[PDB]
Amino acid sequence: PQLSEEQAAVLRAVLKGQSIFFTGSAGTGKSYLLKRILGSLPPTGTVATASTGVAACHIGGTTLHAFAGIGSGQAPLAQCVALAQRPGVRQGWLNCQRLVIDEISMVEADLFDKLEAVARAVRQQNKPFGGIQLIICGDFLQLPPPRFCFQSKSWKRCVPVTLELTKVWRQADQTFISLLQAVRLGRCSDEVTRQLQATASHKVGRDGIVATRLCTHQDDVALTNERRLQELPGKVHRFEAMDSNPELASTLDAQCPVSQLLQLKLGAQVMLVKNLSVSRGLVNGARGVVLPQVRFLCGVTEVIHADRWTVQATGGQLLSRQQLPLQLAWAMSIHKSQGMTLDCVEISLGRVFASGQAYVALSRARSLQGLRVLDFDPMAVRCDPRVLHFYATLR
Ligand SMILES: Nc1ncnc2c1ncn2[C@@H]1O[C@H](COP(=O)(O)OP(=O)(O)O)[C@@H](O)[C@H]1O
Ligand code: ALF
Repeated sequence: PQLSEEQAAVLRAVLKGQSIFFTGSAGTGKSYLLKRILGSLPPTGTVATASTGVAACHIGGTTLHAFAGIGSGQAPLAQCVALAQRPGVRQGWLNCQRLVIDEISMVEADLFDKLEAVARAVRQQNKPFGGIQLIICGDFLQLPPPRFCFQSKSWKRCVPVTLELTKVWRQADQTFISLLQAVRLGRCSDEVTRQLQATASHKVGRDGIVATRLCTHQDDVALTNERRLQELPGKVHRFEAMDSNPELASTLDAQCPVSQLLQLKLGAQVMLVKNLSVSRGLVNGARGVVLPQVRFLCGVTEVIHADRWTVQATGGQLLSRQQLPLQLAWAMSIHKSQGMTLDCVEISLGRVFASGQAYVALSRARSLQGLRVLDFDPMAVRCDPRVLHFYATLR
């Protein structure tokens, strides 16, 4: 699939060597562009960062928290930069010349400046960002973190030239497309409440697949995913294989998407993966076992295997977990649901409020039939922060 003109504008400018921030509608094409950029930019200098576990596996690796070798905190630059200045953190900090980032919406502001001086102090250069080709990407109308990074003082002073993307590539029908922006900008008519309310009835989930529901908080999804599991009668089959070399919670927590324990039963809904398939990106599925041999849509069932999820712990050092790429569907968490293109989802709008959670949830659904909104979006669902002002001064 050839790139749009809007996209290829970004490609050439990063190839030029310029720090370039570009933003885009949910499904603008943003994160696919970095797939071409990372293929375009040359190993040895590129780091492939992001702000969640799930954002880094879509792209390359490393989750900012991890790569920087720090975890925000009230440690001034001093401890931070000294914590930045151990081996693995340094050696990796020094060699990079182009630092891609993704899902910048989530990174707090203070993290940026603290990350900022840290980048300079290690490299010793007093260029804007330690003189890194600093690529950035994300949409601030999706999930917040307060104080997004553009409020940070390093921002703009890093000299990023702001670019924009349009023509949403994920949803084909303009009727659905026009919907999200109405929600995105925080504007709800009935023709922004009734198209969906109408839909609530839908049946979603082709064959054996079920609607992967989305939730406001992480705990419900932990419970709701599992309650369904114990309910399903059959072989427990909870093999897992948390084969982590140390005994550290953080590696399987932040910096990778894994749970140490994968209680995969006989027929519960297994969703997501690690891409690396011509026909299977990150879609939900289930089937019989012999080695899960899981069937998702597309009608493609093959045998699934566990791999390596390399991580850099804080203060240097590398821990790695070796678990299966799959995770339990049934109810995906919404904050973990950025950077996702989900064919079939279902969400309850009514108690799910936060400058974005509305937008972010539905927008991750290709076509309207997949989206299984529930409780009427009686306005209030669509809340907004007035960050639109920043996108508004983008004359
Ligand atoms: N230039 C392009 N060529 C092919 N597919 C694209 C392009 N731009 C966007 N897409 C589609 O958009 C999806 C990725 O959406 P993306 O913009 O990365 O999500 P988000 O905007 O939420 O980060 C992919 O499935 C891909 O097929
Ligand atoms: F803006 Al995105 F996944 F990068 F919705």
